[PDB]
This record gives sequence, structure tokens and C-alpha cells, in this order.
Amino acid sequence: EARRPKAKAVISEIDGVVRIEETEEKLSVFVESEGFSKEYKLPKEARLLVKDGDYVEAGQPLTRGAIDPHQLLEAKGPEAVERYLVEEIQKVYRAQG
Repeated sequence: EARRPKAKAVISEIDGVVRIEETEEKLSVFVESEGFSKEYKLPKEARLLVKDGDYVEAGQPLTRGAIDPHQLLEAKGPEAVERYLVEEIQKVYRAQG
């Protein structure tokens, strides 16, 4: 159905490189680009997938979880989401043999 999940992971809108900022009542991540960049707020115990300073593709999950296939489609293009969709279905079926 292409629903945007509840446990939605937050992907990156553009190319860039990250820098964590873990203060008490906020844990924000910046994916900075050679021009300008955006800031991604999220609850603190959220589980990262970016070692600070690493290099991210546009649409590459920063948090973990499921990916809104729409946020993906707009970010990385059809074969990109065509990819996610096929593999993600399969992981369920494999799991049951």
C-alpha cells in the first residue's frame, strides 16, 4: 500500500556530511553541504546510523527503522525506491522460508 510507517526513519534530503549535537533536552543532527544545509531534530534515544563526520547520499537513512518510500522516491528517484520496495517485501518472506 506504500503507507508511511509509524516507526519512520528520517532520511537525508541532499548530499552532505553530518555532525552530531547531543545536548540535554535536544539531540539535533546537521547534514552540512558545500553550500547550505538543514537540521534534523529527533528524540534523544533515537538510534543513529551516521558516525559523525561521515558522508551520506541523499535518501540514506540517518536514523534506523523503515523508510517512507515517498520521502525516498522524491529524494533518490524511482529505481532507488523500486529497489527498497522489492527487497523489503522479500525480507518478510525469507524470514518465514
